[PDB]
Amino acid sequence: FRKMAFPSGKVEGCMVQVTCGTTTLNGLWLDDVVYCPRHVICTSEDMLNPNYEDLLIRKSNHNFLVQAGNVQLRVIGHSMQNCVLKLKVDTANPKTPKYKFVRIQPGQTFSVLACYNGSPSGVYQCAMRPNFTIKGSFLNGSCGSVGFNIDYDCVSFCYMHHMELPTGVHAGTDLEGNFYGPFFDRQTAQAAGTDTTITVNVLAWLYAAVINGDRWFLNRFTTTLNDFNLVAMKYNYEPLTQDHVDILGPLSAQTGIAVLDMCASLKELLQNGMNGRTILGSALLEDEFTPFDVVRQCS
Amino acid sequence: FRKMAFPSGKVEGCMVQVTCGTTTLNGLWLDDVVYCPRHVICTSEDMLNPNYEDLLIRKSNHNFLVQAGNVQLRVIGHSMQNCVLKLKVDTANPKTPKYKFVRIQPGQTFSVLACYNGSPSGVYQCAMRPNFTIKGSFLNGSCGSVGFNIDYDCVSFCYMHHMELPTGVHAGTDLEGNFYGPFFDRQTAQAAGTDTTITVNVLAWLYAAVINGDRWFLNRFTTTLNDFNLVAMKYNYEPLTQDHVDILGPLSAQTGIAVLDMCASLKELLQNGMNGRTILGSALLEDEFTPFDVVRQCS
Ligand SMILES: CC(C)(C)c1ccc(N(C(=O)c2c[nH]cn2)[C@@H](C(=O)NC2CCCCC2)c2cccnc2)cc1
Ligand SMILES: CC(C)(C)c1ccc(N(C(=O)c2c[nH]cn2)[C@@H](C(=O)NC2CCCCC2)c2cccnc2)cc1
Repeated sequence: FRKMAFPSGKVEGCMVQVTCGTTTLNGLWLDDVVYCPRHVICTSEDMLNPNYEDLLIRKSNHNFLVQAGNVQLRVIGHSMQNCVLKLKVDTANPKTPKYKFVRIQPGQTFSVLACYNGSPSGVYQCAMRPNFTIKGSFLNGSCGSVGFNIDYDCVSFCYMHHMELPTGVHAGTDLEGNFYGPFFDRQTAQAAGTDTTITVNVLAWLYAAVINGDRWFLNRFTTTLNDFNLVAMKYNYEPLTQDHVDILGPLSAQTGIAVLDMCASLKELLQNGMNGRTILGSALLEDEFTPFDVVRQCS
Repeated sequence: FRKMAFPSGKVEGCMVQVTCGTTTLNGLWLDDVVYCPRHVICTSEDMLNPNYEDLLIRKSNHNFLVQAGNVQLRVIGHSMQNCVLKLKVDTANPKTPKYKFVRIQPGQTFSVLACYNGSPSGVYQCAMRPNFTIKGSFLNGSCGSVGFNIDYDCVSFCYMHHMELPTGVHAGTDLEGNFYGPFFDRQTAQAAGTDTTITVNVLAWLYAAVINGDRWFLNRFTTTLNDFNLVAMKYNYEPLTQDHVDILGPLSAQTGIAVLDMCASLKELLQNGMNGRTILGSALLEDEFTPFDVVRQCS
């Protein structure tokens, strides 16, 4: 049972290189618009406290070099929507898929197509942390890489990568340019909140374990949501809601283990540890699989 | 630091559905040939001890339904190469990429494009175990899914999925139809050998840990290859060769830690365990990252 990403083909045909002066990063080319982080227009003397409106005034269309594979797209307009730059180009991307722009919820997962110089390099599955960071694998110049989900034939873009925090986690925006979390595209001290564990996701992964025959942690007990949440909050776990219980229903039905029964199992795992046993080959509780992810991978 | 797969777009345009009677699985459509496991021509009364030559004699071109997305390809010929069926169709795939067929080495990794009914569902990174099994995430009907690597603009196909063993690991062939390992496409008792740990890959992952700031396991000591291998063999680790040392050179140079110094660190980790510490967020030693994988993800 593995971290599984969505096939990336629909996204690969949209990645382009965007250069502004000495700075190169990635852009997303949909119809006749290229989306990319606005901090591409920054210089090192601007990065500490940029005035992006003023910086964008100083730019002309010819200060933006956009390359698709190895064809130069002509920028014919440029504008700023919150923290994303929109570069209007004179050609529509013929490989534009059907798409929507979505803002996701903490705890939800998505696939990341990690790119450098406009070229895809890898694909992996990510979760949006409760504190709106992502624990990504991104090097310098990965800015403009996007996170996405696929539903039927439609790509739902939910994340554009912007920056690393000095703690090594990553921050970015939705495709309308609004940051996830309290972060800003400037080189200043920025703390993420305390990170917590996504309780509903750990429960889904214990169900995945049961589905795959790892059952040693099941116990006879049950619990109430209220008494579970009282314990969970001592171990830095997000509260479990009735909506979360309803969301776990399919996994409960497939295994015949009630949600509050699995909650009792998670409660004793927290209070006792694993005693050197593993679950699904891990010695830690995994929280980056949603209930949907588990159902898809096990159905 | 994550399990990262290659972008899958070049492979997605090659996946088709292949039905023979009640059996549906996946095929790979390259130029005017569809490759798929030959056991698609089996019935339940054939599965225990199939005579594939005789079974293929009984088939006609019209017993093979091949669907690309939702277009029916006309099979105009059929033949068997070891354990893969080659269905000649009357159209060339216009999305055929540049490709080669390669047979990989135990310990090497590849990306898997997991498919059902000819449609991509997910992509993940895999390793070929020392005993020529793969620990994949494959459900029923995943047969015909392929594993691949990308070099420059060329897809190197190395694996076609065939079957699950009752132990839950997976077996398959190269794209010329030769099984990896001692396995056969028949429903009989088949044991994989004892599985061992890919030593050079664990060393690469400790380097990845050092590159990412996890350094607690470094010690002052060094060792010889011979004395390392004497210990390693007690813990079910593959022998480390001079070729493996040379392969680890770039990682040694980037970190300034000699290979035999890291070998001394791995030797004490084996003899002492981790004392509840983790490395790269794992409490177990990870062996499915090659030195190449680490260099790519950290460069
Ligand atoms: C101008 C602004 C907003 C401060 C900025 C500066 C640099 C970048 N980083 C580019 O690599 C990069 C930038 N432009 C082209 N490449 C990197 C980045 O975030 N370092 C941060 C380090 C802490 C202090 C602030 C910046 C980066 C590294 C690894 C993974 N992701 C991104 C992103 C934003
Ligand atoms: C005919 C032959 C060679 C014995 C065979 C039979 C079934 C399949 N399996 C198909 O799912 C399938 C077959 N044809 C269409 N779908 C599955 C499979 O291997 N069960 C094995 C279980 C142990 C005993 C032998 C078969 C499968 C499940 C999960 C992931 N991977 C494959 C593969 C090969």
